[PDB]
Amino acid sequence: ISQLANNWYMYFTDKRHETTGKPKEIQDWRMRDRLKTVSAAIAVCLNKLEAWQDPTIPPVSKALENIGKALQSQYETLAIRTRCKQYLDPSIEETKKFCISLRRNAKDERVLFHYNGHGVPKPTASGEIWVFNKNYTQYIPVSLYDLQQWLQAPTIFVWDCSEAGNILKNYHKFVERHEKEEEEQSYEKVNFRPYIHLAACASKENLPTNPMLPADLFTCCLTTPIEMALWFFVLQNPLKTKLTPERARKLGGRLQERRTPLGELNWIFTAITDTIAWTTLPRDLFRKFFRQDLMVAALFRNFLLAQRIMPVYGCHPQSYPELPDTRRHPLWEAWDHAVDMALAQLPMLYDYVPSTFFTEQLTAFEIYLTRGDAAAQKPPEQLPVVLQVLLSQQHRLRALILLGRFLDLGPWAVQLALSIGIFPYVLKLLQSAAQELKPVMVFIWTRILAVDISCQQDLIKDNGYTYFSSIMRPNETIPVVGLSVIDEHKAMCAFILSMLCKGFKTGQVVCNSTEIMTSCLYHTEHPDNPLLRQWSCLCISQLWKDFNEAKWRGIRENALQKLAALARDSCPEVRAAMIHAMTTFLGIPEVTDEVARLEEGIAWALLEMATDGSPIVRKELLVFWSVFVLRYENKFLVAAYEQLLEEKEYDSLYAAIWKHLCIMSVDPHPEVQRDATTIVDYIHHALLHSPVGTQAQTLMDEILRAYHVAPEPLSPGYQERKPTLPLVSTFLEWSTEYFREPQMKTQPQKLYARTHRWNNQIGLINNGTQPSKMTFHQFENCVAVADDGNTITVWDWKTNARLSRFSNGNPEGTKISDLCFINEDDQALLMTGSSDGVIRIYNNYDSDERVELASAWRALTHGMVFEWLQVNGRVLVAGDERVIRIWSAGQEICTHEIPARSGSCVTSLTSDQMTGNIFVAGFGDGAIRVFDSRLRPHEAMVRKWKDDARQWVRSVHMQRGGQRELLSASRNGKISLWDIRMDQPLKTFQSTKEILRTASTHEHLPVFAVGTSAHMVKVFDFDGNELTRLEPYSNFLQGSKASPIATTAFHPHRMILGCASRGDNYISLYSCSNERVPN
Repeated sequence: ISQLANNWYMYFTDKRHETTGKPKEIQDWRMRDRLKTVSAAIAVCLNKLEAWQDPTIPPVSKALENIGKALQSQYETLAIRTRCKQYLDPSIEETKKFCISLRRNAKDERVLFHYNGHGVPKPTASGEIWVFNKNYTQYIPVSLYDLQQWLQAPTIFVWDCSEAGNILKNYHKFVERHEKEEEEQSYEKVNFRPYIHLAACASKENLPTNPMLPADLFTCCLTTPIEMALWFFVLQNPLKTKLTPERARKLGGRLQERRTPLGELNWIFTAITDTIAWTTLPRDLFRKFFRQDLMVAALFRNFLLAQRIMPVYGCHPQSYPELPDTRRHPLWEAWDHAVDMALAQLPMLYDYVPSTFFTEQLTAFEIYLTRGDAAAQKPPEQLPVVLQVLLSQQHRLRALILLGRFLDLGPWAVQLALSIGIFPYVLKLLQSAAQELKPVMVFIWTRILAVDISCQQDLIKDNGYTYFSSIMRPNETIPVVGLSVIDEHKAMCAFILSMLCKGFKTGQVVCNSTEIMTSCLYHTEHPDNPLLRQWSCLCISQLWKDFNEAKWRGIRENALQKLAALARDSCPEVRAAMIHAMTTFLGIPEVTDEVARLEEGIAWALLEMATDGSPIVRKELLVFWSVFVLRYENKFLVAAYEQLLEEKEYDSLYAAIWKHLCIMSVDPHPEVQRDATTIVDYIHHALLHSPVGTQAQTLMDEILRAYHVAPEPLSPGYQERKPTLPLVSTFLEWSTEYFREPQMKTQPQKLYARTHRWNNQIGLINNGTQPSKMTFHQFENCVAVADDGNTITVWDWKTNARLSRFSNGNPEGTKISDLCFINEDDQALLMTGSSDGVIRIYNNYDSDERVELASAWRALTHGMVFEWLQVNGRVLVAGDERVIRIWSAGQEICTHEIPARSGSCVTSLTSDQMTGNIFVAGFGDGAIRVFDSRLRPHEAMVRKWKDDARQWVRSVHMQRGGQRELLSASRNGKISLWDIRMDQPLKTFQSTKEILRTASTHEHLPVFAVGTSAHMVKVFDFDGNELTRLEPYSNFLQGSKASPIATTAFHPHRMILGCASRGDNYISLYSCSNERVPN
């Protein structure tokens, strides 16, 4: 009962049964417009402090030189690519010279023009700005038109002057002149198109004046933001620190070392400003300005600080792409905190104490995931901070885990992460030696590749293949760390590598240099991970798809044999994957004797698999044979002709393949039938157009020499065409969906019925045609009714609803042998066995138009009876063959095949529904045989009983659930009750003198019934005595022998009994009334 309490699954509700092929894709995210800012001109004009330098020092020209060099270094530290020149009190001639020079040196690339107008007068409310004159005496203006003719194509403008706003106003018209001007002309235009402005003041404001403030304030913001922010903080919070603003500036550390107070502050600043922008403006602008170029983004980021600081002291800065004001974004408070604490730690010779900002922010991200709008795909606020953290040796682990959880949400989150800029970080981390990361890295990369396979390129170039191959090696044990809920550890590596080789020959080559193939082959052989086996086969399939050196490598490691081992694997998805590996292998162009020998061996090995129960697998087999038939078309034409001639009078392998192709052109699953027919039809249309007109003749020669009533349902997603053969395989595209879907988240009552009289007609149902068989749902109030021929009706015996009517799809002249409800707990489905040997199972039995066909397979090869074990996940099928087959609904393969000894047929079966182990079959010669599944075949025979009268066994029931009670009715009427151990029947008594058509047994109540040959059903107790005799309403008179009872069916729990006679199609329902039995 430990096994019994562990193995009790449900058996036809997997992705491979609610679909069979992929249903229904990313939006652009990478950075194409990659253009650098190459060079910078820093024009200062002067003659409050500047550039952290005191002017007015007795070497005044030396101070004016230092103000230049300071600005040069300050700009160089923002975007070290840009080369920067400073120009000190320039003459207008000099300015035109360098501007034209700048635009020549940076042909087509962005350029920075900085302007410091402290010593000259304010720009006029025209385009003109002021310079010095040659001789360094007078102030000359410079109109924008001339400047634009110097600084033509992409440019950034920095204006540290008063009334800068006017410069922005009248710049647009001066452009439109040039634009039309340059449009007037046959030569190449001058573009003027991409210009960007950053100004300190608005139209009419004035740069501030008071001391405790430098003159170059906006320059301070945009070129030394951390020092300026520390300074500004000491001004605004002097009661938090007893420091000079001059001293905060000189905070110990280094800007590009996050480990020092200053560097940490810089990093926190970057995170805060980045998220501020991410929040307050749309993705378009965010990506175009804060992600395109280092210099541009640096200045916009620092311009957010400018937006915060400048209006404290008057003017409000402007910017050509106009950004919202951003002044009071709440994150600034965090900044102040992070600043305060850092300043609080300014001793000197002790360990520095990092600001908690980052772990606090990641915790905010965690909560964002755990609830709320994350399900509604509102973008997280923290994401840029998480990206920032990925650097931190300290916090990167939690950041990565949270990122993984974010990406698990679905494809949209991968899209979002990619566009914010996750990609380079997760490429860089592939270099880290830390084994903590490896599993998180694997998960992240699978979720990325599953939604944008172009990354396969970068991964191959940045040596990712070695990272994941090393993780997948057979002896490699990876440390589980964190909330690594995912147990599918290496199989993800297999999937990653498969995607590295999908398309992408260069990936196929690189990976064939490595040990990948060998590891995949190893995982095929050794047990316990089905996903790993699957994706190892898929990896092989993609590893050699059109790469000959890889196919030869596989042969060198006998890949083909190791793959053919899996022909009978536990898991159908593995079987399909293996078939797809073989189908890709087919193709070696030099068709040597060796090569066709190998491919014939393949086809031989897979020939076995034509019988397995999984339509997924048979569909892949037909794909493989599509390809294989095209390869050897000649052999198949000869075999197809052969079979025609051998049907008229009515090379070995190819005949068997053709035979199974024809068989599968009737496979009951519609998709399998469709594929198999199209193959056969292609070969026939090639045999006619072959140099054999004999064909058309022989084909025509052979041609000359209560059914189909309701709609038959079809497998989910079935298409409809209006044949080009080589068949498209959907199995990889389907298999890779897994990594786009989330993966982390009553004794007294017995004696009532033993006494009372079953005469109470609870209901009467008018079926379509005369019922053959029926069965009752354990819990739901519905009854399934199989007609004569191919029809099924599902009624609600309370309210007589007719929940559904659909046709079982039997061929004409074949009836339905039994019905089972399976998975009666939580997802009920309907089984049907057809005399022709096919089992079908239906997914939404209780709804019309919503009814699907989950699976369907031919259970008997060359009617039938079948018993369903839910405990065991088993279908025992016996028929006119000398074998009782046992199919595992778990594997969809015929797990066992026991031989029944009798040359006579098997007429019915049962087993105990709780151990699921031993079953009993009645036979046509009167015999009854009990077998145990556990044993050897040929020793499974455990007990033979043999009717002396040698009379057909109508039925045999083991009502487990109720009691250890085994009952067998005979055609003549003797009803024996056996103990499986002992030699003799416990009891045995006649039920009717006339012929016994039906014999039901109730599962819990100790009562059974028999339908007699003359329109009567007698309901007996297990001790012989009859609890009632009954005649179900019919048009044929009293005991008219022209309507023998066709079926008798107990409800499993309720005290109900159902009857249907032959002539009528009325299903009568009875239950106990208040009379007793005289007894």
